Amino acid sequence: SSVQTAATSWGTVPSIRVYTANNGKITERCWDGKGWYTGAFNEPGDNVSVTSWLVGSAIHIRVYASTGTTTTEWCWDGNGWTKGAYTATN
Ligand SMILES: OC[C@@]1(O)OC[C@@H](O)[C@@H](O)[C@@H]1O
Ligand SMILES: OC[C@@]1(O)OC[C@@H](O)[C@@H](O)[C@@H]1O
Repeated sequence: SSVQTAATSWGTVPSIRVYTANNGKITERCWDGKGWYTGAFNEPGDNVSVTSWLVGSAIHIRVYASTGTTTTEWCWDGNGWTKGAYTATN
């Protein structure tokens, strides 16, 4: 019933991203040190997890969005959210 969240952060400022699954939709709130704002991520799902890593100064984010038994990976690599190659054990 309650919304479900996932969070990641990078750097020392820091940057933070919080993903919320609410009524089948996952949205994103962002912090880079100057206030919270709404990010570009919008994808369907009831459950969400996230991980991220830096390559130098560039952030890479992977969001795992689940509905039923299907998990979709979404990828941020600097230029829009793209569907990743992740598949389950099937
Ligand atoms: O600067 C904000 C932004 O580009 O940061 C990287 C990702 O979190 C995006 O969804 C988000 O819109
Ligand atoms: O560049 C995207 C990608 O190759 O990044 C590593 C993994 O997240 C993969 O599933 C994904 O397709």
